[PDB]
Amino acid sequence: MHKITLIPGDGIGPSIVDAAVKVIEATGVQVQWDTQSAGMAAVEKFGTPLPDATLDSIRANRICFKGPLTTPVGGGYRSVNVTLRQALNLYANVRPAISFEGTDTAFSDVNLVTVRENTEGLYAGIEHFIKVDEEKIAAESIAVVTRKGSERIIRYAFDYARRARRKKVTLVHKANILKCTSGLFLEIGREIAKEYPDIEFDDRIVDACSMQMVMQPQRFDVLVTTNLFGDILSDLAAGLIGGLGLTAGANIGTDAALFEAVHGSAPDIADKGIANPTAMIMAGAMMLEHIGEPDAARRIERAVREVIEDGRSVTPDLAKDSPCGTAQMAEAIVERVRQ
Amino acid sequence: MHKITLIPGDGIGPSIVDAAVKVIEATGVQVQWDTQSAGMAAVEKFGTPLPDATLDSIRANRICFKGPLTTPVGGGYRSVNVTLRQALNLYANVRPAISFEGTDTAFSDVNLVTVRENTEGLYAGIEHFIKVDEEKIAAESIAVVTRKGSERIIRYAFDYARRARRKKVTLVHKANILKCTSGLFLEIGREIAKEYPDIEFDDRIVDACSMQMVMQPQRFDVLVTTNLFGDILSDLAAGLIGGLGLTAGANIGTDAALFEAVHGSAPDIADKGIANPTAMIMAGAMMLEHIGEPDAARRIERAVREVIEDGRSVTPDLAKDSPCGTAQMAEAIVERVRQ
Ligand SMILES: NC(=O)c1ccc[n+]([C@@H]2O[C@H](COP(=O)([O-])OP(=O)(O)OC[C@H]3O[C@@H](n4cnc5c(N)ncnc54)[C@H](O)[C@@H]3O)[C@@H](O)[C@H]2O)c1
Ligand SMILES: NC(=O)c1ccc[n+]([C@@H]2O[C@H](COP(=O)([O-])OP(=O)(O)OC[C@H]3O[C@@H](n4cnc5c(N)ncnc54)[C@H](O)[C@@H]3O)[C@@H](O)[C@H]2O)c1
Repeated sequence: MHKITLIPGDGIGPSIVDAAVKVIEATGVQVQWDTQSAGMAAVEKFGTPLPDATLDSIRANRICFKGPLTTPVGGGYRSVNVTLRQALNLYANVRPAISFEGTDTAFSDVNLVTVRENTEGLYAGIEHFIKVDEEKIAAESIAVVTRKGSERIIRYAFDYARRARRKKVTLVHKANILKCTSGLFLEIGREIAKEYPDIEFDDRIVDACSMQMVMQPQRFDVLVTTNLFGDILSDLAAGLIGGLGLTAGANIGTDAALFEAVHGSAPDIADKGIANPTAMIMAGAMMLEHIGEPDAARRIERAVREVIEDGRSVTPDLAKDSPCGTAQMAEAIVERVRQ
Repeated sequence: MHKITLIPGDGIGPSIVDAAVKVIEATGVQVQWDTQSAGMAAVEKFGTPLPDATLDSIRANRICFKGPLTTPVGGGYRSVNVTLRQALNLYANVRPAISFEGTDTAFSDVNLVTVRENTEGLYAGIEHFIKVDEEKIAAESIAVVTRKGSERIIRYAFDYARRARRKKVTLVHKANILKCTSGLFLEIGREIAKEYPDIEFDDRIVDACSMQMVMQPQRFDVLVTTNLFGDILSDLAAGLIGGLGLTAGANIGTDAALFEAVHGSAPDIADKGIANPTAMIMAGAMMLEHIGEPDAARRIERAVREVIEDGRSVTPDLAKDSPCGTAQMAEAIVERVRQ
């Protein structure tokens, strides 16, 4: 009933994606998986980080379930995650951070959603060295903000607030220093907020906002922000609710959608069989909800929450004393899905 | 003994700076204050955000004590804080975050120092709109990284780690996406680390680093990073130890130094008399240490810690339990300094 492109990815990717596929299949939803390669795995196998066939598959299916993809630091290929977002026009990156009962966290009542502009800003891919012959004397990177990109991400945030019965959108910016890019984003946000008098609207400078998230994250409902600030703030929120092992993100465009964990390929624990699969499984729930399987999505989320509240078959990031591994935690979630 | 340029600043600035001055004088250190105006106050009084006389005074005295300065969002004058840092070549922004016994915080053992590049990156002041006639269709902002700016900030971080007997420098970057600017910063840091084999060296991508700071700030020692990332991370750290009301920063160049609170002018509580003066007082401590008054600095810090640990004369940001105002807390600290 559903044909979905499946990208196992790099590092801990293949294990957690395996786990998530098992959990999805436990719900009874019918999925034809279209397995494709990307990232470092594809570099190793096909000599390119993004085979044409992978992108063709996503453009045909319109739905993609993607494990984490390694991006090299300081050189090498540009992020395949970013290329995918831009090639498929997945302009909204929606990252819920909602507390899980039972976590060893200072807070237990976090309930926020980050809506991150997903196609431009400091992710435009525009940079250069300033060189004399072969000597690098400086470097520059260009952040790009368009009127039309800002309009769609901010309207997405307000529409989402309505659809989710949330009450407030907070626009996060650095418009005192970045008067042009951040300033244009903020000005457009104030402009669009008047179209949504049912929704409260305020704005915060990103550094004060980070302090406030650490001290009282309960203040936040929907956050809307640009690409890099969204990346940072959503990882902060993940930390608040118990780690990157827990949090998922939906990359939404008008014609396509790609679901993934927020975290990366975790090279420090690759092949050790201990990665928390919760984030990938929650990405599965979000994907199921998007494609019109809300009951299966709710059962997955309830099963994850029950297993984490019980606390006996969870990975070491969640319980340090007597933990199990990726596969055992996933099997516990499969059993709760079936009950 | 010491002639110091004094800038009361904006919003809560004048009250907290007043508090700090009293505490400094309670130590017995001899200060000739050279009062000058900057920021919005100067706009209102002199029609310019940075009178020439203010800059002349700082370049004559080489030491400046500066309350928070308002910067307008989306337009208006460029940050006077940034202009001062750049005009005086104050390339190192040093921000300690060390837990205060008695705070209502998840952690009690945070002990880290952020070393933020203070003159370039996304604070270079290079931006533009893309317009057709008067219609803004897009905007761009340019981050600038130079070889020599990176070299000097990273060497400052290692030298500071040695001088302070700290054991690890962590360089924070986004070099997977910002391959040219962040990538050059990272590459230079790796080269310079080999000049300091006594100092432990690693690197973190900024979003994972934010997650790690909220979950486990004890892993961090000295952080070295670029301008915007340093701003965001140091405010995160301020949150971890109990708020912006507590944390101070030193802007260091070879020929001058400017000491300030990390927080801003706090317009939401300006003129309410409730702002926490701790951050400004700690900025005074850092200033006293810099100008060769370490015992007075240590006495100020001890007095602040005693007053916060006691908890009876503290401002509402620390406890809305039995709260007092700015002037209370300052008098309590003066009395403690003064035994
Ligand atoms: N969109 C995604 O594909 C994704 C997101 C972020 C990082 N990136 C890529 O991942 C690579 C590694 O980056 P990084 O080390 O800074 O970030 P990371 O997310 O891989 O790791 C950060 C920390 O979280 C831990 N880890 C994250 N997943 C968690 C769970 N599943 N298990 C419990 N611990 C887990 C890691 O062990 C590590 O200590 C980079 O090449 C980066 O480009 C990909
Ligand atoms: N002077 C510089 O170092 C710099 C520092 C940051 C902000 N700026 C300027 O300050 C203005 C306000 O910015 P903002 O609102 O995002 O940040 P802010 O620091 O002024 O306020 C953030 C929050 O922290 C609280 N506040 C900060 N000072 C603390 C005080 N000592 N104790 C109790 N209240 C605390 C405020 O009430 C507010 O709720 C802006 O114009 C900004 O450019 C000054």
